[PDB]
Parts: sequence; structure tokens; C-alpha cells
Amino acid sequence: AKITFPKDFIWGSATAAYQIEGAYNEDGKGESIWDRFSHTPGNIADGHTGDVACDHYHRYEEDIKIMKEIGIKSYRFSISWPRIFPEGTGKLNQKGLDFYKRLTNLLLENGIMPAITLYHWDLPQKLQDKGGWKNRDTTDYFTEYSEVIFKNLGDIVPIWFTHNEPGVVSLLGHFLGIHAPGIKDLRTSLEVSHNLLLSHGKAVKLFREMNIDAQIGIALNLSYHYPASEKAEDIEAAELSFSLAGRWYLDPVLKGRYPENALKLYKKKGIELSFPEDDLKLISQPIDFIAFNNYSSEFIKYDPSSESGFSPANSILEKFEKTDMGWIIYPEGLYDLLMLLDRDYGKPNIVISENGAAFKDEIGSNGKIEDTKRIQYLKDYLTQAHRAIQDGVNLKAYYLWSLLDNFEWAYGYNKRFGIVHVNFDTLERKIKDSGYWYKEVIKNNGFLE
Repeated sequence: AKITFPKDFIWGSATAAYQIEGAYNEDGKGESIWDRFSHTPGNIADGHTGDVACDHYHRYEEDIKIMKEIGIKSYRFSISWPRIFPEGTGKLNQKGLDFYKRLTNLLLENGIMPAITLYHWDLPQKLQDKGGWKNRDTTDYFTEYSEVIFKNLGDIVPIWFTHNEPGVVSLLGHFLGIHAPGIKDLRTSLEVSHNLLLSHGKAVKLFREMNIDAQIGIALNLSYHYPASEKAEDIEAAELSFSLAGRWYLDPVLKGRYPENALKLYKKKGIELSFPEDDLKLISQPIDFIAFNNYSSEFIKYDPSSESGFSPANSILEKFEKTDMGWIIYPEGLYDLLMLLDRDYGKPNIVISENGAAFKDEIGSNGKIEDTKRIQYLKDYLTQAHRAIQDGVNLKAYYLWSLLDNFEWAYGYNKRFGIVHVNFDTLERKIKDSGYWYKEVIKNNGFLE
């Protein structure tokens, strides 16, 4: 069958500033928590850093030409907070604004709609020295940064995301310690979760008060958490697992409450956190769309003697095909997630702000990257997105992660998600088969399956 998306469907591709830009100490930029984390041996696979990355800071013109060749109609990127306020607050670094004004204007000149993430993990290190996201004041410094950006770009950028994956920043950055800033403390991670969400609400309020003529949302990490069987104890386990993961952020944002099942667990663990009563009313400011980053799905069993009360169903997981990340490939998961969003949250407008896959790429004798498994993944996942649309979900846009191979956080350069290959030694770009496939998808507004 022929899969044709809605006429006005937005086809995009996404990146993040630390992952692509390089120029880590150029034009007055301040140190970020990811600069510090990357420089510390043992934190990144193979001792890789984002010092140079794709060097997009210098090579953006070439990248925009590639975007035009593929025909992406929107580009999702993030702004580096420490390029704008090197110390987090205080003296504005005009050269920072200048880089992003140029970039934005060039995107628009080439007929590519900019879509901007304000926070994609690069907190200024000076703020982390003061306590980082554990410090409520950081939520005000974030709002002050957001104000400058809205003043300079607001009414030429149609789509805005406040945060990218606060639940990852909290969990990996502040409980597991495997992301910047490398903290390991449950209570701190929960205070950080809250302040991230608080800062989202402050920014959205500000955006409305400044009458910016654009749309604003947030990009959450979301997966469907399947129970291991149809037994109520498994169903309840999976529901709890989701409530401690993506729904710990969805419910505050869209319903103005934390999930009750998760609050009971944390109380059972001896954490009963109390924040001003008005914080949830601020967190749940109306947004124009809910966005999410999705790659895979979870399978959860009842596990009553565990600290959590649930665990991964490994016998189910071990049977799926996996990506180079070790993540299960299960395209129907994206359908089930989209239908949950639509059912549980009053049929919101939805954006997939990231979806993609890492596979091992090889340049052939013919000089080409024939990344068939990445194409198959994208086609299977987009087929399910389309099935959701036909079933009434208000899915408006799909941003393919990523335009470029990039610095994959703690994995360094070992994990390639691009539709465009980057040689990290030479900085040469080469469009993969997946990039030319996406070119075709955009031109045909879909594909056969």
C-alpha cells in the first residue's frame, strides 16, 4: 500500500548544539557542564569529546546546502546557553546571538523552517558551581536567557521547545551519574526534575506574556511500557514504570499533577517532596503541542520483592532485533504511544521531535554508505506513525534524529545516527542512502510498504 502523509505534514531533521557545533571555546563561549564532563577521563567511550564534533560552528553553510538537497522543510537545533551567557547570567555575549541570528536567517533564506530547543543539556558550568538545577534560582536564570532569545528570534522562529528530555538530564545526570554533571543522588535527581519542569513553565508564561507569534512546547523522552502479560499485576507494574519515567513529566505538564502511583512509591522509599502549591499550576501552562523523542519500547513485569516493584521482562526483550545501541526495534510501539497520548491527554497536537536509529555504517568499494537497516527502521516506524494519523492522532511533524553523525554523549563518536555521514578526522560530509531515501519520502510525501 501507498502511505501518504497529510498535505501540510512537516518533515524535519534534528540536532543539538553540543553534539555538532564544536568551537567549544570560541567567540566568548563559556564552559558547559558537558565540556567539563567530556574532559574528565572515564566518562566518555574512547576518551572522545565535543571539542570539535562536526565543526558545524564553522561549516553550517555546507550543512544548510545539504538540508536543501534533501529538502527538509524544518530543522530542529538547539541554542548553547553558554554561548549567550558565558556565566549563565550577567554579561550577554553578543557574538553568541550573532551566530544564531545568522544561522536562522540562512535557514529561512533556503526555505527551511527553524525549530529551536532552548535547553539541550549544556548548562553553563558557572551555574553548576552554584548548585546547578538543584538551585531553584537556575529556573530564573533560564527564564532570563529565554527572554533574550525570544527578543532576538521569537517572531522569525515558528516552533520552540523549552527543554529536551528533562527526565534524562535528571536520571542520567543526577542519579546514575553517567551524563553531565555526573551526580548520583536520588533526592537531588527529584529536585532537579522539578526545577526543570518549573523552568519550562516559567518560559512558557514568559512566551505568552511577550506575545511571541509562534508555537511552544517541550520535547520529552517517551516510550510505551508494555506489561509482560494481560494479568492486572503486570498491567499495574508497567503503569508504574511509565509513571516514574515519561509520565512523571507528562502529567505535570498536561494535567498539573505528579502521578499518584509514583508519589506513593517515593513515599514508600522515604522521599516525600514538597514544593510550593503554585509550582504545578505554573508547570501546566497551556502549550501548543506536546513533543517527544522516541526510539524503542519497554517490556515490564511485576516484581514485588524488588525495591521498585517491577523490572524488565528480559525473556521478552531478548527475542527482538536490536540497534547498535542495543535497543529493541518494535515499530508498533510508536503507534501505541501516539494513541496513548491522544486518548489520555485530550487529543493534543503532537510532534515527534526525534526518531532514528544507530547502525554500523560501512563505506563500500563504490564510495557510498548503503545503510539499509537504518532505512528499514525509519520506514517501519513512519508506517506506524501514519497508522496513528489515520486513526485520528493529531501528529503534525516528524524530526528525524539526526541530520549528521554526531557526538552521542557518553558513547562519543561510536554510535552513528546520521542520515549524513561525517568523518570526524577530515570533517567531510557524505549523504548516506538514508538521506537520499528521506529526500524521496519528502518529495513523495511518503512511500510504499
